[PDB]
Amino acid sequence: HHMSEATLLSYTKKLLASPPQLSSTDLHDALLVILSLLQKCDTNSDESLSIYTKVSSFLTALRVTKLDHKAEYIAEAAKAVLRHSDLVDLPPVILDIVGTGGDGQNTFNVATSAAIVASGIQGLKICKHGGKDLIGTLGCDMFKVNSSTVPKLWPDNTFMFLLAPFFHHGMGHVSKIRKFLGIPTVFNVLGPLLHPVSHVNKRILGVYSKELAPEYAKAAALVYPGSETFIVWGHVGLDEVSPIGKTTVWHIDPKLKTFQLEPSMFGLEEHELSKCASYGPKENARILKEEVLSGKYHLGDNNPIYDYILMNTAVLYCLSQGHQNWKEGIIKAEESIHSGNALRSLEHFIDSVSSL
Amino acid sequence: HHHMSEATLLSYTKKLLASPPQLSSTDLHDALLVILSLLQKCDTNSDESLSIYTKVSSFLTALRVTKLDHKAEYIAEAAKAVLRHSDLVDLPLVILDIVGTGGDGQNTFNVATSAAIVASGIQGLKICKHGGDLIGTLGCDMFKVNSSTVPKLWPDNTFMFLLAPFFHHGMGHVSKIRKFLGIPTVFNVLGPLLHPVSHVNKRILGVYSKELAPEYAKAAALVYPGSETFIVWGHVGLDEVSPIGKTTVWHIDPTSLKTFQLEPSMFGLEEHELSKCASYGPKENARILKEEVLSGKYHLGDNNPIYDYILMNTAVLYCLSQGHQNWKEGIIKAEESIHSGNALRSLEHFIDSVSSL
Ligand SMILES: [Mg+2]
Ligand SMILES: [Mg+2]
Repeated sequence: HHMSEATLLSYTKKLLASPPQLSSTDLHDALLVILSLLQKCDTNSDESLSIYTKVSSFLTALRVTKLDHKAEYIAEAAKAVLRHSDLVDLPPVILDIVGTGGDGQNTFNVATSAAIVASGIQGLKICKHGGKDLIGTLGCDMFKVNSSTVPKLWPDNTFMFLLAPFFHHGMGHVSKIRKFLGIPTVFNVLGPLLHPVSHVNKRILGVYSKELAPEYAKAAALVYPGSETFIVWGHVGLDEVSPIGKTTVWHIDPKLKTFQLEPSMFGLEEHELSKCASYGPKENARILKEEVLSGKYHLGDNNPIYDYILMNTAVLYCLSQGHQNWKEGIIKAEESIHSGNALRSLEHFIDSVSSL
Repeated sequence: HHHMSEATLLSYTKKLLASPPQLSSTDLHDALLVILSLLQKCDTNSDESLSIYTKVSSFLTALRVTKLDHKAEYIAEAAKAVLRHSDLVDLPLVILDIVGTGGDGQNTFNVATSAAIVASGIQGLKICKHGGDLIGTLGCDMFKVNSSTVPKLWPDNTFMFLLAPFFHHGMGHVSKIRKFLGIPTVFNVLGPLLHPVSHVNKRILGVYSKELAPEYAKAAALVYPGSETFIVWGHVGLDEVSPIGKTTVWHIDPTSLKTFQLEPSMFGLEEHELSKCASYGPKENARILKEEVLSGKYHLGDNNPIYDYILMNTAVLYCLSQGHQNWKEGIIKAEESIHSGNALRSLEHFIDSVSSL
């Protein structure tokens, strides 16, 4: 039996060596062992204490060596977790927007909001992956969107949402030990790299750390070799295009290119993070539906959430078209809202899911 | 909210994740007090118990990877935190110990306990050996030797053995998670620093590595400020004075960092491979020590490997005790302790004292 505490311990001892002897493929194998062992831990037995002790030890040693912030290790970790996932089988620019989280900022769900707005723009198709429940609260049974139903939804939907917990069963096995650990681990950066639809060909991936971002760009290129990718880090410490101060962008186009964004480049005022707060999924959904997708606010209203969504939508648009015309992105975003195209795109998805 | 909490322990782990780590030696002391409180209060099969083991594992593993737990001030603060959960011996106002850290991966004969017994038969020496099973198997219950009974045994014993688990309740609390971890942690180097009798004057402290030795010398001076101390490392990779090749000694002389080299030829002994000085198990080791050594069956010049191994380590204890490096005189004194019957008598007197408890 290779999938044992003994095997995991041999991987941890490699991390304790000077210098460490754990390869990127060793981390892949270690994570398969960890996902096998954690499935046996259904009680607070002494066997569970022993397994949690060894899994804690391995993930903490990885973090201290910082190998879990190296592109090749991140890619191998994503690959291991995906062995426990449902993958979508499918027979045009298709985009995702998602962040790592871990910035501790409590900001509005701009990822799902901007994904919906971008999906109203002619020639854009959005397959947004993420979540822990914004769309969930708009009378949509998100459990119905799964490996068997995505192919059926695909052809007639400009917008789709895939709820990560329904695909990534491996991420479910580590949920309790991650909470107990209280420290970041390799698991904190895997979410964006686990998209179960291979047809996505461009994405924005937010990251919590300036230090992590360039290795994360390289990881994204390894996990998503087809994809043109923006990695984004807000200088205030934000896994998003920030509504306040500057954002750095690392650009992968299949060279690591870099540029910088600030709200003035979009013709927007700055808004403190306090003004772009999250209210949790139910109220975030209501704001999005009743204040934003309804057309109640416009460019020039200086409404913080509306502006935050418009800006991130503009970046998605410019990414989709291969240019940096940020103000044209704002125009297309504003049009998607005020034409009714954004709302009709979301309603088509919600209807399509209800019909299943 | 409370200081003794998972939240406090997590704050210390996060300090170890910083570049460079921000955990001070006094932080490690406090972290160990937290760990020992969390583990003492553990509710069996609770969700809290599983979270606690997760956070304690995390902290001790992060510490080991940073290697802060092998710096003198950290080792000493860690020993001092553990001792806050120990029973120290209170006695009324030359006494030696001999012990190794272990972790040399060498399953060699228990020369520390053996040499402690032979040295105890030398007139003018008193041995208070602390550690640990060999002494268990000789017909005295070591569980009877505790902080309350050492004062009773003290006055009329030339030899005592103190079994660490009956003093160090804090070491007891981490025993299970140490087994589950399966990796070395700070705990693996604390044993020699936890002697509960402050009256010990001098000691040999073996260490498993050359790298640890100089930091361990500084830690031992902090933990045992009164004590003249030999830190010893056998070049073959041994926390003992090696019966093959050279041993380095780091000499803590608080009257006066001096280091010197030992080899068996300096004692008038042939070298013996570690394979001829193996541990045959605690029952069988007790029989060898009692029937081959303390009986006087073997002599100096017979080149019996385990006998010579014991005789050399005894001679180092003796020279340490007297403030000289006349290693061959230490051998003469060790030889006489055996062949007079003094060594055996010292042992049997301690066994009889413990039995009477
Ligand atoms: Mg975010
Ligand atoms: Mg040893």
